[PDB]
Amino acid sequence: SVAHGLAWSYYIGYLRLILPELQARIRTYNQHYNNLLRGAVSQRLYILLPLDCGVPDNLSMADPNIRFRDMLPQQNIDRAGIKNRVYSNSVYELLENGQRAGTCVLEYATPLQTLFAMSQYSQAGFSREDRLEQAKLFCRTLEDILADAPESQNNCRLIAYQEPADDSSFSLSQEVLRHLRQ
Amino acid sequence: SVAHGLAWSYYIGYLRLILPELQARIRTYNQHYNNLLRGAVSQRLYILLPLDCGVPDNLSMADPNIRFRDMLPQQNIDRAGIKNRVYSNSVYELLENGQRAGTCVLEYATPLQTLFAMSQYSQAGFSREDRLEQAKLFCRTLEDILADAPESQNNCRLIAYQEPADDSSFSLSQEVLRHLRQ
Ligand SMILES: Cc1ccc2c(=O)c3cccc(CC(=O)O)c3oc2c1C
Ligand SMILES: Cc1ccc2c(=O)c3cccc(CC(=O)O)c3oc2c1C
Repeated sequence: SVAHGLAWSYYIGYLRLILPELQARIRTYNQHYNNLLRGAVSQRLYILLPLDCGVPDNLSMADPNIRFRDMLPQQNIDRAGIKNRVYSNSVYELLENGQRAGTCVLEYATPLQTLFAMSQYSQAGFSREDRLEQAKLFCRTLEDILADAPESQNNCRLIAYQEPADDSSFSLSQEVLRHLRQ
Repeated sequence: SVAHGLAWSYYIGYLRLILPELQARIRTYNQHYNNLLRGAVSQRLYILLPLDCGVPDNLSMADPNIRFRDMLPQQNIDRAGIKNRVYSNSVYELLENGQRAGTCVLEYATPLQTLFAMSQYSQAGFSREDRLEQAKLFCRTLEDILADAPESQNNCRLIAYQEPADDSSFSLSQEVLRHLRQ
């Protein structure tokens, strides 16, 4: 299935690269946050998985209570055939009742952008119902891969969410804070 | 199918990013090769697609007549949700009868590493015959995507190859030189 390929490629071609040294980067970042009240960043990579159509270009614009703060130190990759690539990860503040309630490394899972594009291009043969079915299966498959994987290690957390078509009351910051608070 | 997901994700998540400015990077690189005898780099990204099992960790070690020379100038990416990533591409010399016969940007298609890993991990449910079938379909599917794609533009060339199980006479440098010479 499409989802099975996307889940394995995202693990092999991203998570496996980025997770092993994530903790050390976070540790380095948190040297500037010895005052806990200034908001040290939490330890995990939180991966957002909106099942519904589209993924926002700008994560912080998804929710007024999620605000971009800055970046972790960069990760240089020189293995698995790739030469000198540099990856970045972003740190966001989560607000609740006007005050910072959490700080974390957040990002959308990129293969959802591929599922979205396939649904737009008719040569992909991919209906909207197919897109949703594969998005769901991508999430399940990736969950299962990570349960086994050596590189996590309490390193990564998937946050999948789907909103009712007729309501816009879902709060992404609240959803992430739920995961943070445990 | 697995291949369909891999082909679309490699287009959306790599080729679409790297191809639009490739020409300009090559032009910049070739400022140091105004003497053609020193070997200016050819214009396309040549993507190697070995269908057989495994992809070499080190492209230049695949063939004594392919030698790594150096890198293009880097490509900074800050769009499609990714913040400040830096990509690189490698320039190789191709030799024939002891002398340089071509110079090009070469790399293996990364989703083949994913197909290889899926064949190694039993939770993937993926036999060796499945792996080959999907590798072939990945190549066909990607070919078809690129035929349409706006970002190439005589920018990219796929070089797929499969060797007989009982013979080791295939020369990768000769195969690439064939494509270069047209
Ligand atoms: C911008 C973009 C869009 C889609 C993918 C993708 O499907 C995809 C699937 C597997 C692995 C990757 C690599 C990554 O997320 O760095 C992928 O990257 C994508 C990227 C970077
Ligand atoms: C090291 C490695 C391994 C596998 C993939 C991959 O399957 C894959 C599939 C689609 C898109 C990408 C992104 C890329 O090649 O930069 C992919 O990247 C991979 C990388 C970088």
